[PDB]
Amino acid sequence: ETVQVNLPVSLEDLFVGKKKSFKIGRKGPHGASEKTQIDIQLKPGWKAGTKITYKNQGDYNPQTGRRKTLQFVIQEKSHPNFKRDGDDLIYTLPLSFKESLLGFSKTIQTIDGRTLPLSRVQPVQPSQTSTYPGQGMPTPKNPSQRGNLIVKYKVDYPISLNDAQKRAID
Amino acid sequence: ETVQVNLPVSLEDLFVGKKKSFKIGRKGPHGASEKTQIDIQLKPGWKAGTKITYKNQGDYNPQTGRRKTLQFVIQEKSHPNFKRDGDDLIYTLPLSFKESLLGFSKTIQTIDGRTLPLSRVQPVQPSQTSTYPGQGMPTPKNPSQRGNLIVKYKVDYPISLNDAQKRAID
Repeated sequence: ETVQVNLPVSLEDLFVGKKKSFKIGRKGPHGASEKTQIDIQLKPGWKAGTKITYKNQGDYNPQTGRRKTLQFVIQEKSHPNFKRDGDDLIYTLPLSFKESLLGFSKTIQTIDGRTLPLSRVQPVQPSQTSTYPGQGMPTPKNPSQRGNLIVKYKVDYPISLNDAQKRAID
Repeated sequence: ETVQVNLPVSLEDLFVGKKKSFKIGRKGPHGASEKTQIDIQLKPGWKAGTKITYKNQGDYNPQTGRRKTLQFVIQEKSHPNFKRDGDDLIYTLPLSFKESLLGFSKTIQTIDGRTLPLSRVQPVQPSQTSTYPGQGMPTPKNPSQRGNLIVKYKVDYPISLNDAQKRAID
């Protein structure tokens, strides 16, 4: 029997191939409650659903002095900015009605640590997506290669254009 | 129709004329989602806004088996130290109240890889700029030639000169 444990990690962790270390409870011999240490070396670009089984290290008993195997399944914690899709990251930029039409100068924190400025002088199509090649997650195969970054905009609209407001528009 | 994609690169990349390689998504034939590989050979000294169109390689359809052309526009990622202005690099040196007046011995990492020591024995005018010819970006025309380097200083001031402090000054 295998035991599947969900392993919550951050996009930051598997972007750099971070190392996870924690303890898990397991039923030991002679009615005991033990806690085994586990260290998982995440590889840059690792995805959700990827497994890492640790043979015999769980509960105790195939009617013979042994333990169930543990199988960790990488799950990625929600990121306040980035949503992951394969090799790349999708980010939603909150624009204001004004800058959605006039243009904007924004600077956001990428996934590696550097900062990427998002600039635009032309009106932005609310349902439009802009793509920044190479700013996504590293590709598991060749971590040297990164997916892209997709930016979406959440153009905030005026709830009640007052009087004066309710005019110019036309 | 042309598709303009912002290509984020580093000052380090276009200083050496680095090679960029990545994949971009494109709608293929028969309702398909493809990803085309692109390799761009940046020339030393390349600037922001410079384009590199790849004829027919994007989405699919001038109502006839063809693809939209892709146009990459070089954008330069923000550098933690250098700000670029034409052919040269502007760098801000954090000085301390003491060294802003007394003098300093600093060593910073240039854009090529070598190290340039910044030294001074005299008080530094807070709004002053020092110029180091040839330490900027290579000139696209003759990469052998480099722009200059401008150093600015961010002289940190004492927030509350305590008692004793609040005296000597005068």
